[PDB]
Amino acid sequence: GPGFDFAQAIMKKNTVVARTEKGEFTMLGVHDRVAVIPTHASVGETIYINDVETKVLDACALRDLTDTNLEITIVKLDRNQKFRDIRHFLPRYEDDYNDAVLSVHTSKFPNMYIPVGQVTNYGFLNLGGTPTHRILMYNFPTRAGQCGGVVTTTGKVIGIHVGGNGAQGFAAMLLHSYFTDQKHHHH
Ligand SMILES: *[C@@H](CC(=O)OCC)[C@H](C[C@@H]1CCNC1=O)NC(=O)[C@@H](CC(=O)[C@@H](NC(=O)c1cc(C)on1)C(C)C)Cc1ccc(F)cc1
Repeated sequence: GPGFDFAQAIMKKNTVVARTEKGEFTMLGVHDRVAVIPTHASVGETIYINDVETKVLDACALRDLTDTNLEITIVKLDRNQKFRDIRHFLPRYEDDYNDAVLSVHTSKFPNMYIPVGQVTNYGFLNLGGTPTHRILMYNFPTRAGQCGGVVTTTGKVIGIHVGGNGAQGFAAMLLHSYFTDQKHHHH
């Protein structure tokens, strides 16, 4: 069936509740003190992590070479815990997937799992009026409150939930090359 065991292990060790002025989001920690959150969360220079106020040391809203929103923001956080390194679970390329799980960790839903079915490489999405690329699509009625939710299949962390129209759900891709270790003035 769906990979519930895999999704649970990712939730246990690699998720936190993140809270900005836009609300609460599931936040996936990727490695060391680096995590991801939907760009719509509007991260500033501090963020609440599990209700603890935390300095945001770096924040990078990803865009592609067309200067189009990818809806992923990568954050570096000032906190003592290191995240388990899950980069080796990230896909190398764009792909479609079978029988994925969407996993939420918020104050309202401290852990909840939703089998979303098949996931297709959707591409372009007008996301609440912002053009966005690299989007994954599932036919599941996802809802407000699930943004940031982790999308997995066994062995792979493939996206974070960012949108939905009452019939389909949409995730922003996570690619392995987003998190590899030059000299760049990026602000
Ligand atoms: C998650 C965030 C949340 O709860 O509110 C953030 C303040 C939310 C999940 C969806 C809400 C309804 N169902 C969901 O799964 N994400 C959003 O609200 C983004 C906006 C949307 O999802 C819109 N949907 C679409 O634009 C759309 C287009 C198509 C083909 O299908 N759906 C609304 C109709 C909900 C938030 C967002 C992200 C990026 C932006 F630039 C603007 C807004």
